[PDB]
Parts: sequence; C-alpha cells; structure tokens
Amino acid sequence: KSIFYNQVGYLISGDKRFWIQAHEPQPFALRTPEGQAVFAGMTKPVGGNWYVGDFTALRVPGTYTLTVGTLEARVVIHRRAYRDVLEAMLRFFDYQLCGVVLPEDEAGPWAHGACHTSDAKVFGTERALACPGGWHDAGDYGKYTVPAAKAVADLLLAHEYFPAALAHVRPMRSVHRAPHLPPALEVAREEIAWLLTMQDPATGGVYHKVTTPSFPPLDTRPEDDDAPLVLSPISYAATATFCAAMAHAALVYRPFDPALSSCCADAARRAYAWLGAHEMQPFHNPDGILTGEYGDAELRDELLWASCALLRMTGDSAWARVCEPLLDLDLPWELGWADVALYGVMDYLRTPRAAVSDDVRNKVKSRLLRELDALAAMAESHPFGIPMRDDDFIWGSNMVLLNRAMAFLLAEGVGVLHPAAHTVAQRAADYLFGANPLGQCYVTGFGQRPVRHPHHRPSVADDVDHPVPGMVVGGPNRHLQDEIARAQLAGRPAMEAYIDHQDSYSTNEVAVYWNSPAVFVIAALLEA
Ligand SMILES: OC[C@H]1CNC[C@@H](O)[C@@H]1O[C@@H]1O[C@H](CO)[C@@H](O)[C@H](O)[C@H]1O
Ligand SMILES: OC[C@H]1CNC[C@@H](O)[C@@H]1O[C@@H]1O[C@H](CO)[C@@H](O)[C@H](O)[C@H]1O
Ligand SMILES: [Ca+2]
Ligand SMILES: [Zn+2]
Repeated sequence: KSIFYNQVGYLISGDKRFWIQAHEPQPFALRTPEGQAVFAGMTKPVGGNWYVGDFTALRVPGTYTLTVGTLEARVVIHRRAYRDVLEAMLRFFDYQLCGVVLPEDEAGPWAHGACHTSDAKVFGTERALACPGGWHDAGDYGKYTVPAAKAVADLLLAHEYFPAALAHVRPMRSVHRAPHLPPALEVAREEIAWLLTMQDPATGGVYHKVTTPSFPPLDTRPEDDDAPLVLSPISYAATATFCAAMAHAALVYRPFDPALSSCCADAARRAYAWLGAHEMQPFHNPDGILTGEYGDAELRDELLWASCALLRMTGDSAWARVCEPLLDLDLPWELGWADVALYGVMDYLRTPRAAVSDDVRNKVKSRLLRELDALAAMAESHPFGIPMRDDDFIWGSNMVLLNRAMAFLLAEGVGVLHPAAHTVAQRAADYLFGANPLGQCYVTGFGQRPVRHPHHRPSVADDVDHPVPGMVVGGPNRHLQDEIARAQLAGRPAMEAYIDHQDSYSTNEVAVYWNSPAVFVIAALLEA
C-alpha cells in the first residue's frame, strides 16, 4: 500500500499528479524537506480503487514530501526535471554500439572493446561482407534492419521537432567523429552508416539482418560472442523501411553532412528501384537462423512510408500518384516496428501543399483527427490517463504507449492540434516513471523503483550489479510469452503482467526502438 507517482520528477510549468488506491477522497499535503506545508488538496475518484491528487499549481521548484493518509513520498519539482533521464536514454544508443571501442572515460563500468569485428557470410552463398557498426538491437547482439529504421526515424523526428531540448544533453561525444553534430544526429549517424553496408550493391536490395545463427548465452560479454555472423536474405520490408529511413536522413543531414545526405538519397532511390522489381514477400527465418525474425505479412504500409519519404525528400508531385492511393487503404496508422503507415502519413503531410491533392490532404488530416479522438477516449477512461486498453498490454507495451503519446505530438506540426496532446505526453512519462499499478519505474538507473535486472547481455555478463542506465524495458505483457512470466504472472491483470527478472525477455528486455519514442516524448515535454 503506497503512493504511485512520477519518481523522476515534475516540471515547474507542467501537470503534477499522484495516484493511490483508496475508497473515499482524502486530504493531502506537499511539504518542504523541513516539513512546512506548501500545497493542500483533496483526492478524487478516477476509476475503481484509483484516486488522484493534482498539485499542478505548486510552481516553486524543490524536493517536496507528499503526504496522503499515513503514506509518504519524496517528489521533485525542477524547470528541467527530465534532462538527466533524456541524456541517459540517448546514451543507451552509444552503449549499444557494435565494433566500436567504448572507453571507461565515456562508458564507465560498462566499457568494452570492439565486438563483432569479423565479416558475415551471405546466407546460402560463400560470399562474405563487412557490415560493421550500428547498434545491438536489444538484449541480444543482433543487428536488424526493420526495427533499426524506426529507431533512426524517431531520433531524426526528435531533432526536427525539439532541437532546443536535445541541445542540453550530451552523448558519448568522444566516440563519434568531429566536428560534432547536434546530439540526436551524432547518435543516429552510426546506425545510418551501418544501414548503408546492408544494401546489396548488385541489386539495391537490403539484407533483413546480420546475426550469429542463434542466441548466445545470457551471460555473454559483447567481445566474447564469437560465433560466425550471417547476413539473412534480402527482404521486401528491410528494403522498404531502409528506403524510408534513408530519404528522411537525406533531408535532415543536408545542412550538417552533405556527403552522407547525398549517399543516403541515392541509397534510397536504388532501394526503391528494388521494390518495384520484386514481390511483397514476408521474411521467414531460414534454416539454422534462430534469432529475432521481425516478420510482417502486411507490406503496403512500408511501401507507403518509402513513397512518402521520397515524396518529402524530392518534393516532386509525381510521387503523390503512388502515395495517395496507399493513403486511401484501411492500414493501421501506427508507428512501427511492423505497422509504419503513420510515418508515411507524417511525411506526406509535411510535404509542400503544391505537390499534393489539397482534397486527399484534408481527408488524411481528418482521419488522423478521428484516430487521435479514439486514443483520447481511451485515456479519458483509463485511471492513469494513458491511451491504453487491457488488450494493448502486449510485448513491448511501453512502445505501444510511447508511440501513441508520440502520435499526438507529431500532429501538432501538421495543423492537427488535439487539446489532449500534452496531458497524454505527461501521463505517458508519469506511467514510465512509476505511475502504474506496480509502482515500477520502467527505465534502468532512475526513480525509487528502477529496473535492476533487465534481459540485457552486457548487464547480465558483467559483474557490476547495476545495469546500464537509461534503458526502457518492454513492460507488462498479458500473453506471458516466456517461462518466468508463465510461472510468476498467470492470473495477473494486464498492467501487472511485468516481472523485473533477467530471463523474462517478453516483459523485461530493452531495445533501440523502445528508447527512441521515449527520447521523442521526453524531449517534447521539456521543449513545451
Ligand atoms: O525470444 C527471443 C529473444 C528476444 N531477444 C533476445 C533473446 O535473448 C530472447 O531469447 C532467447 O534467449 C534466451 C534467454 O537467455 C535463451 O534462453 C533462448 O534459448 C532464446 O530463445
Ligand atoms: O524483445 C526485443 C527483441 C530482441 N531481439 C530479437 C527480437 O525477436 C525481439 O523482439 C520482439 O520480437 C517479438 C517476437 O517475434 C515481437 O513480438 C516483438 O513485437 C518485438 O519487439
Ligand atoms: Ca507492415
Ligand atoms: Zn557487437
């Protein structure tokens, strides 16, 4: 029996809330560290056992003691409460670096030598290839094209939308090339550079992944993983998500790295030439390969994103001939990793009005507004005010929640101003930081109940005790898709289907595409 609140803190000019399981409204106070009362209010019902306490009006920064009943919590008010967590969430990408020496001056206890240096065999051939750099996908050391495209798309979007907030954070600056680009672009260049090695120079097709034939033991240090590396076959999705992320990078890097920008635009075109010459065939793990499949039977949403990305890159009206029919389909307007349509929607809507049908544009703008209203309706009925239903608590539910928060924020930039946008973003950060039924801070190294045992090979393998900070875990998953979850979590409601245990990969794994929308959301809150 306790207080559920944002364990990282609150913004001076932002919404401040706490939750408790109660039966009636209770008086509550916020005190200074000495004990003097500064704010007083009454709790109020929100659904079931849930009562809220809103202390938004308390604008004087500081470390306050919140008291309700006999319970006590330590809360923090600061003009930049989330800067530290944002910096850590952005440094996670530098911790995930493959084939790069991470020095102790930058990485501290989690420093290591260059891992996965050896070349990879192209599956079913004797041909080898060097595909170095990039990020280890998650808790495993695999490098997967499809989810990598989402991680890049998100960081580029965060820099485009919130560069002022991102300017206050510092990545592992000493491992990147000089002159130093803005923080998010410096971190994302590494993954973009790697992604280019994945494209077949012969055809323009992109390899789905570069992984060892199977998952090594959970206790493997990055440099001790020495099984042969295999390039899984070229896939439609890998190629289409690559084209999309590459054209986006071409626009963003134009004033910062013109050579990379040019290199990315040509790589996107060749990848689009591959799409029109090939069939929409889903990927399936070939015999022997037992690593993450990242499969998807629906590939029109990837074509939509790759077309719209090139439409925004070129600014050519000719591309709308291909976008506009795809924009008419009943595809889920989502932010990945498998349903990517919203990225295409965004790219289309952020293209000059002259190159698009003003009527298709309005229909697209209207669908998005209805989509936001549906997310807003869910948040209005959820006691934590998050656009979530019990059935949305799936594998990587924190990404579902963050992508939804991110959907509201992206829309603010294409004239779709929902009155719920900022509340939803605040509630999503509160949830992530401990305002959930488990009182769990879903980020490592932060809050009073941080994640101590994630499914992360460098954090399990090392003898440090504390895991790498700034890692966002998948979160509660009702399907119980691992032995530890099947064992400990049967019968538990959707939001409580989480376990802080290293073997629970379905609720406790970390990932590059789970940290990326967190970076967007946190930067949005700081900026506004
Ligand atoms: O479900 C597949 C994996 C999700 N990403 C990283 C992997 O570590 C997860 O996989 C499995 O790793 C296990 C945990 O040690 C090992 O037990 C298994 O034999 C793999 O399925
Ligand atoms: O758990 C994060 C990923 C670690 N590397 C291997 C991938 O299989 C893991 O991914 C997720 O895989 C799941 C199994 O197909 C899919 O259910 C999830 O939506 C992915 O996050
Ligand atoms: Ca898809
Ligand atoms: Zn590596």
